[PDB]
Amino acid sequence: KELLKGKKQAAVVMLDRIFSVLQPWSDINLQSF
Repeated sequence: KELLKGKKQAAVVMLDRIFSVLQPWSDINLQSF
């Protein structure tokens, strides 16, 4: 269950990372998203 919680934490850090990718608004940024 601890590995699942670590996977969830890595998932939400990855989601925050791709939200930081979409922080500047451009076509290349959304294509990379």
